[PDB]
This record gives sequence, C-alpha cells and structure tokens, in this order.
Amino acid sequence: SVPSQKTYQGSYGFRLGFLHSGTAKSVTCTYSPALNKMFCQLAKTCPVQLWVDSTPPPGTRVRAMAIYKQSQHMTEVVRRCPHHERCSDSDGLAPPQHLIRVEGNLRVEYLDDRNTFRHSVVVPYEPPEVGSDCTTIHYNYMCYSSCMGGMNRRPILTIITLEDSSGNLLGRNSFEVRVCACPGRDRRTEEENL
Ligand SMILES: [Zn+2]
Repeated sequence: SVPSQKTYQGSYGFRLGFLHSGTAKSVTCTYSPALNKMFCQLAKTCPVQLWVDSTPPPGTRVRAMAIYKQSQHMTEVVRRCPHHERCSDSDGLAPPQHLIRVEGNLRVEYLDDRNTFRHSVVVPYEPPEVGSDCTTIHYNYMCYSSCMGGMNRRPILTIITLEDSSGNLLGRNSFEVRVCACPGRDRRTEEENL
C-alpha cells in the first residue's frame, strides 16, 4: 500500500518551482535542481511554488504528503518522532503527529486517512496575482531527517497533488526533502559528490 509518486502535469500543465536561494550558511531553505531535493531547517518557511499553464477551476485543492524514498521503508507511515510530537510547538491547527504543516493559511485542512493511516495537509488552490506567475505555499517540516524514533536518517519525498473539489486527481509532482540544521552546507556537500 503506497501512494503514487508518478509525475503528472495534467491538463492544467501543473509544475513545481522553487526559490534560487543558493548555499550560504545563513539560508533557511534551499533547493537543488540537480538532486530535485529540498534542504530546509526545522519548522521554518519552505516556499513551494505552483506553476500552471492555465488556471484550475474554483474549488481546486492542493495536497501534500510525505513517504519514505527507499522501497523497503515505503509502506511505513511518515510521522513525527515522539519528542517533537510531544513538543509544545502546536499552532492549534495541525495534529501533533503530522510532519508537514502549512503556515499562514487558516483554510488549511489535515487528514489522517482512515484506511492507509497516512497523513496529509490540503489547502484551497488560489490563482496567482495578475502580476504574478505562480502560487506560493509555505510549508513547515516539523521533524529533522535525523530524528531517532522518527524518520531516523531515512530519506523522504514530498508529493504535491492537485485535486478537484470532489478529490479527483488533476496533477502530481514530487521532490526529495532533507530537514537539517544547515541546509546550505548540506546541499553544497551533497552536490560535490556529483
Ligand atoms: Zn523529531
């Protein structure tokens, strides 16, 4: 039982975009084109851009879910470790077990799937401004990749799906994510291997 991670631009030409933030030590969130991999700090703003060729209709929703990248771990539900789960870092909206939160959107909705037990977070799709090319969603990852009893150094993917009001799939994309203390150094380090 594993959610699909297959790229699907769909009829609205759905793509993801990311800020070009570089690898200086001060960066809180940085994306690697070569690795298709986001490096970000704990609970910090992670901007993920939604790019479309044509505007999805009103009622369109945007969902985010994490799964383990490695096949021998893919059936295991990605959740926070007990320490962070039990931490006093609640925004009053997100369930304490959920890795992925959305910041700055009061219409955010969280799901524990009654059948697969997987966690996800969904928001209404907003079109970009007229003078803008994309819609930005501010995600927070609430556990480190290294958390013992949590992800425990196992790599994860974030899957972003576009769905209609009735939950039908409209588009899908994904990126790898590492939650760490120094995203710039870790990104630069992982890329020197190339
Ligand atoms: Zn943790």
